[PDB]
Amino acid sequence: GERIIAFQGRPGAYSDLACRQARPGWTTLPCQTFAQTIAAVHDGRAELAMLACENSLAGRVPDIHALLPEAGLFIVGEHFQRVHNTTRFYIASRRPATLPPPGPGFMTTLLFRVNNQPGALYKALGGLATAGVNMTRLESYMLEGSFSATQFLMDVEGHPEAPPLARALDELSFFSEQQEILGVYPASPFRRKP
Amino acid sequence: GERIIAFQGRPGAYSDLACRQARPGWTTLPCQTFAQTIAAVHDGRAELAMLACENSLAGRVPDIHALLPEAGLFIVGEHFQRVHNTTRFYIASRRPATLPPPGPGFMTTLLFRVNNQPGALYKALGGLATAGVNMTRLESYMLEGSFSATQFLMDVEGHPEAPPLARALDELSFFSEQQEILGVYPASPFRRKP
Ligand SMILES: N[C@@H](Cc1ccccc1)C(=O)O
Ligand SMILES: N[C@@H](Cc1ccccc1)C(=O)O
Repeated sequence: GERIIAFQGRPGAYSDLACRQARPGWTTLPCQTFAQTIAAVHDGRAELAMLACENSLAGRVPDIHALLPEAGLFIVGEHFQRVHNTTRFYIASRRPATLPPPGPGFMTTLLFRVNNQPGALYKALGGLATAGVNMTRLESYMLEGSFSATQFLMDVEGHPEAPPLARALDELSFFSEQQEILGVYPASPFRRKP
Repeated sequence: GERIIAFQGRPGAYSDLACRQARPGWTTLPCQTFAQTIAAVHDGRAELAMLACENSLAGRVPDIHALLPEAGLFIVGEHFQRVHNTTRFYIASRRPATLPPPGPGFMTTLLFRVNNQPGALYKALGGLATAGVNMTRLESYMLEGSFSATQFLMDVEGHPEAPPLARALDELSFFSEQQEILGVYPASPFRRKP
């Protein structure tokens, strides 16, 4: 799949344009569904997938919390497209052997679980607060067939192998289970545009 | 609109099935879009709308954070449907004159904003933890054209006029902006033994 990026939709669509902006040069592979987009990467028909993840006003985005780790994928980038509604996307590859070399400008997406008791999330976030680490996304998910715990996806500033994030995530681990890095990637300059 | 419930999708869809489960004997009103679904309730073509909100495995749901309050709607119920995957839905009406009467067995859905600074969410959740209040959903959203604050949706056990939630919500108002009760409704028996 070298230099192919899959997206959900048709040629010329906004998602196609997003691919062409985010990954110049690359050949885009239109797919009808989210599952097909992830399959193309899993199966080697494409190197990357472009997945819508947030909208500022309106939209339906795929829920990736289960499917993306099941497919063995990993987030290597983000993209913002302002159409105003702003659509944010994740860019995902097959899982790399190593994380990017640490330095400035990174963000991290992770998954973790906490139990369904008051203050459970709060205890897991305490290290981040004390370390002065800024989060930028947090979303809860039901567990199938259970209400005794909740899964979370979190986007957070920094790189997991560097301060200040590393020590803060050590504390999150103390008060959660099933901690998994779903991506490490450069934060878009869109976030700092005047 | 009396005894009519609108949903997004084609007839026969899982949302249609959810309507038949949740409101037996009601007439269902298929709508192509999310905007059309909420408009039907706003405009009086339907008394309720069935809106998908979460999936345990996978799915696409409408993002309600902006359009639902704009349409003057209020969440009066929840529903769960098992299809390997569980889909949860909100059931929304035109905003009532008064909240439901305080009593046992309620949950509350709210919106609020916090600043994009470390520990801002953590400070807002401290009161709920101190009060022994259990949350069951939390989801962040982007504000259009600003990265200085983040919008949240929260589902929490209790009724806003009854302890322990009442005092906790009062505290939350000193740690957030634009705090809004979006719904107060019975917790489904699906969370216990249905
Ligand atoms: N950035 C703020 C608010 C926030 C929390 C979590 C997700 C998104 C925003 C914080 O880290 O507390
Ligand atoms: N119920 C736990 C975990 C949780 C937090 C937020 C949303 C969903 C679950 C708490 O209140 O801390």
